[PDB]
Amino acid sequence: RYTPDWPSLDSRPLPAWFDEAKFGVFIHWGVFSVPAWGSEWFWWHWQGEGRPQYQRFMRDNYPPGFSYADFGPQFTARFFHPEEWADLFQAAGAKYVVLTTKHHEGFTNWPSPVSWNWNSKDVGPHRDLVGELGTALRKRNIRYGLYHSLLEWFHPLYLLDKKNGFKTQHFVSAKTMPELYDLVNSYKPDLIWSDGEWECPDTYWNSTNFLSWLYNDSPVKDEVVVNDRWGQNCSCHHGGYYNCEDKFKPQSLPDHKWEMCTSIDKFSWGYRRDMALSDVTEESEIISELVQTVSLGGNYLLNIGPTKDGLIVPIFQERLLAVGKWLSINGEAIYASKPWRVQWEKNTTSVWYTSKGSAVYAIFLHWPENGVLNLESPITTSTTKITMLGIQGDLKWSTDPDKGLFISLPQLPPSAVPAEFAWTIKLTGVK
Amino acid sequence: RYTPDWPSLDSRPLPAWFDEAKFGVFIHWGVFSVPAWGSEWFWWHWQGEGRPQYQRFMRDNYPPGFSYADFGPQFTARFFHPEEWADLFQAAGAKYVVLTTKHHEGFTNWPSPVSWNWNSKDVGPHRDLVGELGTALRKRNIRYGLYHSLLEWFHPLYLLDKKNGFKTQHFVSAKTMPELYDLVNSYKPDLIWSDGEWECPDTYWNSTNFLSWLYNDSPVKDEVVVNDRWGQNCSCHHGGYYNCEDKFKPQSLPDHKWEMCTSIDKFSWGYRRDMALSDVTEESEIISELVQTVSLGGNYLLNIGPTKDGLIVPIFQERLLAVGKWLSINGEAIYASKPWRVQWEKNTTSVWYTSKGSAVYAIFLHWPENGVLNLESPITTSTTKITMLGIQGDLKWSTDPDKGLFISLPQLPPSAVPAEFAWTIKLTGVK
Amino acid sequence: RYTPDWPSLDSRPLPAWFDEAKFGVFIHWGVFSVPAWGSEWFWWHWQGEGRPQYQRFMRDNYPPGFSYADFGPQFTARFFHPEEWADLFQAAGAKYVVLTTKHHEGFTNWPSPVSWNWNSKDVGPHRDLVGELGTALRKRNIRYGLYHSLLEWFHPLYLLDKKNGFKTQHFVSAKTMPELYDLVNSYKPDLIWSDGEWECPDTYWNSTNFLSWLYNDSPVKDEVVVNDRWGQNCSCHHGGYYNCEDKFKPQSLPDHKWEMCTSIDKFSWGYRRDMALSDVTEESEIISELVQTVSLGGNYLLNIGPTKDGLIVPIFQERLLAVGKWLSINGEAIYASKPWRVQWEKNTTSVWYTSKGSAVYAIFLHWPENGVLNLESPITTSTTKITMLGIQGDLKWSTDPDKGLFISLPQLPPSAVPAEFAWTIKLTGVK
Amino acid sequence: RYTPDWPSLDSRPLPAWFDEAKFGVFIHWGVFSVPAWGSEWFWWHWQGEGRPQYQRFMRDNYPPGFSYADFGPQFTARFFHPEEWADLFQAAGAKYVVLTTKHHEGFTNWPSPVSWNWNSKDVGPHRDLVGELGTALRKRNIRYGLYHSLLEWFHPLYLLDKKNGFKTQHFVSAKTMPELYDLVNSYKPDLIWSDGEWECPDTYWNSTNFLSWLYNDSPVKDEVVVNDRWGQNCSCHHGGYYNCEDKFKPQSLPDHKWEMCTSIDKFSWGYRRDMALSDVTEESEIISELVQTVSLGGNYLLNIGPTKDGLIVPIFQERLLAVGKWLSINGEAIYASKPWRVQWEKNTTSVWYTSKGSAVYAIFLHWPENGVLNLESPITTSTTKITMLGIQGDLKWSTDPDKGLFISLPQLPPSAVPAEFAWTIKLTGVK
Ligand SMILES: *[C@@H]1O[C@H](CO)[C@@H](O)[C@H](O)[C@H]1NC(C)=O
Ligand SMILES: *[C@@H]1O[C@H](CO)[C@@H](O)[C@H](O)[C@H]1NC(C)=O
Ligand SMILES: *[C@@H]1O[C@H](CO)[C@@H](O)[C@H](O)[C@H]1NC(C)=O
Ligand SMILES: *[C@@H]1O[C@H](CO)[C@@H](O)[C@H](O)[C@H]1NC(C)=O
Repeated sequence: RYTPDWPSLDSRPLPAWFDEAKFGVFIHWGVFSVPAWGSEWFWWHWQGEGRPQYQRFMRDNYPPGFSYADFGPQFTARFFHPEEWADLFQAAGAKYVVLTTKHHEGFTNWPSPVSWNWNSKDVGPHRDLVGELGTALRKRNIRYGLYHSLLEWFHPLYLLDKKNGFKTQHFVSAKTMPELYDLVNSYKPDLIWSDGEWECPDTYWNSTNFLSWLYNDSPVKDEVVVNDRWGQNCSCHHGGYYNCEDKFKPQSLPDHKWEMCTSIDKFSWGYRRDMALSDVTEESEIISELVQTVSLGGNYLLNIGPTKDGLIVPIFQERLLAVGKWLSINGEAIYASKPWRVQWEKNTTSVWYTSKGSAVYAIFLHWPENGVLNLESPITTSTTKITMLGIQGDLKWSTDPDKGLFISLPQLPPSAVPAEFAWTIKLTGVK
Repeated sequence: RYTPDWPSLDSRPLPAWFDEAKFGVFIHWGVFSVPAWGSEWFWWHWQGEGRPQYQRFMRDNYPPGFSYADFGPQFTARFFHPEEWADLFQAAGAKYVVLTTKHHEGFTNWPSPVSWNWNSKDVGPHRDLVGELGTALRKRNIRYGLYHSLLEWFHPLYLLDKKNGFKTQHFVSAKTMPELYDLVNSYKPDLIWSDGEWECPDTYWNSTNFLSWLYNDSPVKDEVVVNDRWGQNCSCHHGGYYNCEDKFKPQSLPDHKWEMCTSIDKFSWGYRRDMALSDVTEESEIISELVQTVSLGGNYLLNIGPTKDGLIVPIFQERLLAVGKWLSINGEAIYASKPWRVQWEKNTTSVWYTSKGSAVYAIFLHWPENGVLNLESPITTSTTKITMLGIQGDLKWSTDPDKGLFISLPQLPPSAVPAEFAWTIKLTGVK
Repeated sequence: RYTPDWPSLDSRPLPAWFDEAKFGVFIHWGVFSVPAWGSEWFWWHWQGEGRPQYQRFMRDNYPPGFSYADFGPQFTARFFHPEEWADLFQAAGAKYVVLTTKHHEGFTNWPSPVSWNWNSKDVGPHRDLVGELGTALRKRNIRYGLYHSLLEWFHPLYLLDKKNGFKTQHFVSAKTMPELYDLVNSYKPDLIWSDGEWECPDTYWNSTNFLSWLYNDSPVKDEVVVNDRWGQNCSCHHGGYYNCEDKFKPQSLPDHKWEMCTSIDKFSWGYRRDMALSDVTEESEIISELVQTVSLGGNYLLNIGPTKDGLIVPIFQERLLAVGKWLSINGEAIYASKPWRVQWEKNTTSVWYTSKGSAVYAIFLHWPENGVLNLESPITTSTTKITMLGIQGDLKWSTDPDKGLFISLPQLPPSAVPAEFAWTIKLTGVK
Repeated sequence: RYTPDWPSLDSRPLPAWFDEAKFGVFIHWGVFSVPAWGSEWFWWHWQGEGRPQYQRFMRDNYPPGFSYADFGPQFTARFFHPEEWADLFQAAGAKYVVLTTKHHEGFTNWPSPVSWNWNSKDVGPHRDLVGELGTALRKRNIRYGLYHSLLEWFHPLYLLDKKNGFKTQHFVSAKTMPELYDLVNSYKPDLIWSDGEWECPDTYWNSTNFLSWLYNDSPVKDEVVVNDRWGQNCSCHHGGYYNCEDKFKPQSLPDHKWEMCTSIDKFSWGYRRDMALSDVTEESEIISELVQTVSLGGNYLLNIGPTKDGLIVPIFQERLLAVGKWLSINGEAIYASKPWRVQWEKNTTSVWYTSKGSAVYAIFLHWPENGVLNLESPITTSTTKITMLGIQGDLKWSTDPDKGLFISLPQLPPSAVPAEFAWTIKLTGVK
């Protein structure tokens, strides 16, 4: 039992599935995919701020007087195949998939009763995208997360509440709470990814009451996790796990379960038609951030943006499949692992540490030129074995008294290494 | 002061402007003008009943999966000129203009806060049609009426209330009452034309409370009139004036102020692109219904349907201008008139009676072949004068003792009569 | 046998069907119906001259960079019913119908082999409009005329010929002659209405050779008529009949068969969406021009403009049906008639004269106030009878020695006259 | 001087630029990019053969009656930046770029006088794509090739010629020859890539006369090359160089200059919106085919398909940039090289031979596991040096008397090799 206050809500232990999942896939999909230009913040940058480049794009691409709601019918999504998406996510090694159900534009990706003619069923796809994706993911035993944005940029009731100093709660009682309850009662989410909370306190958003209901009387009360974006000054302070800031890259080990959210497109979470090759994050950088995040006790949430036709572009597929290929070899050092006592060597070639049971995994991203890996932190016992995940056969190792351990790496010819950018050394019987 | 009950509300006397206005113009305009096929009931006939002809039209005219909300962006209304509309309505002799602010499709023709992205400001015209038309009409001193449909066919909250036996009032508190209050507080209507009430009792619609507020604390509390469509079994029983049934044609004189609503297009209140010439009501039939309605103490509300571009087609303009030309001659027998003691001769060639002050007007629609008009009802005094509105000069008349009065009509050559289908005889000093 | 020179071609007698037809209907239909703004000269006024109003219309109604060819796919014509058109034309009293097969825009309304992807079959309607209309008209025994514009404003080959001083004939051999031969060999026209000839001499257009082929070896060599627009300085000088100038209104009787072409819309031959009621020619003015044209030995060609959906608007239907109603009464004074020796009274109330056999018809457009019609021209014999077409029964008439004939008109009550704007007096046994 | 016959035309020596260019980029771009489904043969597969899948796609994606020409206005190409394209092609190492000016659909990508309203200037892009791309490529000193398809699937004149047994030449004189002359006189192509010739003999296509004019009196008569697709049975028999069959992979060394044309998308030369990652040719396979083609004395033409918006998708950019990165290291073994006397080792790990001057390059695609490369073919002299292109420093080598040469490869650690899939050994002073 939990009471509608933060000290009680924060005492709820997180279900173990989230910490054992490690890797997840983020999907930013909505009406902003129709312009597919700039970012998913298109509407705010165009009308909220009146940026000249967005106005020029609107002038040169659409008739005068074109409004954002006119994008609604053009969100056809006629090539949407949730089974293909789920197969790709399974091949990528993802253990959970978080889909944006409603972004700051206010367009719900499910038939919301309080979003009539501004949802995916009434206009655009004419489908229940949330339900179809959830069915496809549940058939493959992949955990489901629903991203929900609390605020809406131009919703009249939210604007009225903002004018009133957020003393009234017309928007919260009309749209926010009914939509959250509908999203929880149906589709039975495993994860809730809240957003759009930087403008109002948690008292206005009714976050504590909804969280108490979710933890007490909801159909998913047991195996559900939420992030920290439930109001002003609530980020990285209150909630299940801490997203804190976007693309969070902590230096030291945090004392709370956290998650890193990053996008393959470095300049937009939503799809961009004119994405350059230099705007796509490299597979070496993606695997590197994942290794650092898992080593520091965090979850890795990689974002892709589907097109307005419901397609995932081949470059995103290539990145995801490379991540999955790397994971098919090095998963036992990632999935259901916990941080070690050091988590990285401060004197070697970028070595990070994970631990599972009695096994210690050293994931290194740079192959030493001289062919011997130096590991100062591990303490060798008489039953120490080096494995080099992906290669059958033990490795030669010498324990220097004054210096650290020295592991003789297998000198493999080109086009024979198991992975291409990061390698894992497994140590058994090491303190 | 009025209480929220029908006996108190019905005791409010109607302001005299409505009874003195006589002639009004009805405007059915909305998203249904985009298909412009069948009727303004397109959405219900297509999805509510699944009529094969509407499905065939959708198949042959639009891509598969096309939804009604996809019509929203196509309601461009780029040729809308409210000043031209108001000038035409003034030329037609109309004293009040009633515009549909929101029909059963739920699309509001003003920026309604509770109709986000389903209003004329957010999608389609990108204008405030109600406000622009009201400004244009007020500049010309024409009374303004707002048509509001209580029900919406496919609104999720209305469907939920219908499923619950109309015991809940989610739709009323979410959409209906806020929209009515917004429509009254802004645009300050002179008339409220309610509709969409045949499915629910007046208790569900909160009609008595809204009417008490309108009559007590509203900005238009003095000079406002409402019709009788405020709930089930409320038509022709409760309200300001009685529309009763559409195209109401009573035989005897009603004891309550009433209004006849008729459409120039006999098969649709909304605009139809494939309107035939045989579907357009003739000017002789329009003038005839107006004369009968005014004689029987009623108001005449003639309906036109603008195109999705905001244009009134030349045939509707021709009908309205013919009605205005007839009124420029015979207005003093219509405007600010009251029914006489007979209201029609039961033995002559379709003669109807109006009265203003001491003057009695006999409007006849059939020119007698023999050239003498027989009037049994009037009682002639020694100061009796026959005028024949539109022609200067008295008329010869003989009072038969056993029979009635015989008026010698002016034998005019062709292309010399003032009007073309109905003529007015003015009698002064007649009991 | 005829030689390719004007003196030989002009000696061909016209088939009698054209002179006996009298009344015809002109149809201007094409891609210019899609903008439906300004006139059928939209493309030239917009790009040829760069008029600011057309550029403003393009800016406010279509995305930037929109070209005229982009109008092609929008010419859907999905409500085109040629049987309905032919029934309306039969009801209007039309004896021939002339349809624009290709205007100055170059868009052919039939599958022209030399107009690939710029014809009605390839884009837009996806139909053979010329063939369908011809089939519908031939089923009702209505004569068929094909309007063909020689020039095209922006065709590259025509522009090249114009640059070369019209010394080359690339456009004529590539487009003009093959299209004329295809239009004659198929659809077997009864009439050819040439246009677009004011820029080049008849030598450039190969007019004499095509006309010699048409009169010698064509499938319609016997019953075919052509107008006078076959080159520079060819109008009203060379050809079958003389259109001379548009809306030609001669004062005296011409010595050659001529035709008056006029449009119901006074400011456009093509359809205009924003047509005003004041822009529509009145039925009194239409009947008046027809009476004057037939009296002076001419044919009357009335023009209508269908919408881009293939619909004839109700106002055009009303005008045509009024003309047909007038003709159902006064046809025997029009069809297969010839001009008399006077053709109009120079001292009476606008009386025009036709003659058929021994019968002389006096069509008057103004009803005399005193009720007696004065006719100075006719010479009365002892077997003279006045008929007053539309009314059974002879008329009283007195022959003044010094003055002319005086006919006592029937004093009809209102709503009893046969026609409404023009009346015909039939005289038998009159010199 | 050359005469219009094949023995004279085939005797013309090819300019050296084509043989020294080696690597080129093919661009398939046109109206077929608008559907972006199936292949660039969309129109023929949909209407020519009536394949059920294409009909289903048309039914589910476009309104009924939609025609291929209706795709024309949708070819907006609003993100076309030829400078970016040329920069990418320069970065990819391409020495010539061949753009499709007109495919079998008949849509010309330049303002063709004989393709009015079916060209890129009149509809769609409203630009001269050929001219803009040519300007961008010429600024960077990249050779320009124009792909021209002789036949058009549904052009009426071509169909008429086919019906007549190709005895008439209406299509050739109306469209083919004028378009070829316009494409040569303007844009001054360096290469002509003919296609669409498998249906008619070279006599019908007038190929010999056009080629004699091109080689004698054209502005590009000196430095111009053409392929072998100039008529029936002309492929791989007549012309400048031999494309023979698409994706030609000869086993032995041909005796004539040839070119391999291959597409990154294995199932379409045109862009496909639903391209899968498995449909994209791998960079290892692309580099492998290029090495085999250059070794066997051929040119490598890699094809990409831009979107209807004028964009090259990031996966195509990645492939091209990987090819360019490989070439920045191994270019001196490719550019301006000639085949050696062996061209491949028949007993080693896929070694191919090129030669430049006195230097012999052995390009191997498989790294030997034991680290020593065996080369039987080369004959070692006392001044023999092994270089291993990309690595500074000679290599140890031992000449076995009975066996071949054995080169000690540099044992490089992972993430230190110059290339990733193919390596080049340079031998100096070797017979
Ligand atoms: C907040 O939640 C409480 C408890 O569930 C509820 O009673 C109240 O209606 C909610 N307030 C708003 C503004 O929705
Ligand atoms: C009905 O009106 C009353 C009195 O104004 C108000 O208190 C109540 O909220 C209304 N009920 C609904 C369902 O809107
Ligand atoms: C003109 O007609 C003549 C005679 O039919 C024909 O020989 C010639 O080809 C035509 N000229 C052009 C320019 O079409
Ligand atoms: C073929 O080329 C010859 C020589 O240039 C030319 O005279 C002839 O017109 C051409 N034939 C066709 C069918 O274009």
